[PDB]
Amino acid sequence: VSPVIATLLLILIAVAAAVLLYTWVSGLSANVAGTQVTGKSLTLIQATWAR
Amino acid sequence: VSPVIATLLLILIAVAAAVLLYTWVSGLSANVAGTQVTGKSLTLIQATWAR
Repeated sequence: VSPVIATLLLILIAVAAAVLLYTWVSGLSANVAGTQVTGKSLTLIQATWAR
Repeated sequence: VSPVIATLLLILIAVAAAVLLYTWVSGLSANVAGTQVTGKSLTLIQATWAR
């Protein structure tokens, strides 16, 4: 009755690993920060200097 | 359990190559020299000659 018991334990193992892959994949996603785009250059109201 | 292990190694591979594309693209940019525009023609103060 060896084959019958062997097959059962193998089925359970592969199911558990697949579900674990899902959690890891989805957690991996939506895990990217990125950047902001600086606005257009600031208009120059004045440039001057003093002592 | 073949599919489960196969998929994992494939995910990692594609992620690594994408990040490498980014470094190469950004390094490629801002890598253009260009030119200067020579000023307006120089005014002629004098034209002359001697022996």
